[PDB]
Amino acid sequence: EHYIKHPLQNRWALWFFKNDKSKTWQANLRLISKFDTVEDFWALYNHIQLSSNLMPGCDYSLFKDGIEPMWEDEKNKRGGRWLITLNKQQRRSDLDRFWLETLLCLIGESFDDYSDDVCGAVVNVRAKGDKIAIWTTECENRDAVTHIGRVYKERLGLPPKIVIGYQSHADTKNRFVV
Repeated sequence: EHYIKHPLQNRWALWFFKNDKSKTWQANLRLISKFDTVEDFWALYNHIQLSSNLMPGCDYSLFKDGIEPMWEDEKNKRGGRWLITLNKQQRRSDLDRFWLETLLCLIGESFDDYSDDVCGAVVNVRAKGDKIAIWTTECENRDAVTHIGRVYKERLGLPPKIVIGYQSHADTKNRFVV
């Protein structure tokens, strides 16, 4: 039994974005690799730069295989995102640990039945303040959106003194808050 890699519920794809002004936004999105096992996840995570060490303007994106990390994808166009906004000091304190936790919420299917509503997650490294978001497939499903946001907020360890917002991509305003 000790020779079988541990298969994830889904295959995931990790994307990288670099703000090169000579290309279109979409041409700046690059697929890095895919994995579908625990071991291959850690092999890739241990290979790549921490989000706190990326140049401002880059993104990582982890999405279920077959969902591109853009609003235009069939599974994102009716959806939205749970947004965490980081201040500039939280790049040192919280960015990397929040991001790795977000990645585990995804590959570990941490939102019960509603993990089917998850499309992926995105971290934006920005001089103006970093951002992490979980993208879900349908803003009109209030049960799935709300329960993902409650669990997400607790897995991040945010206190109720903090509130986080859900924004639909079509607007991208707050449609849900937990």
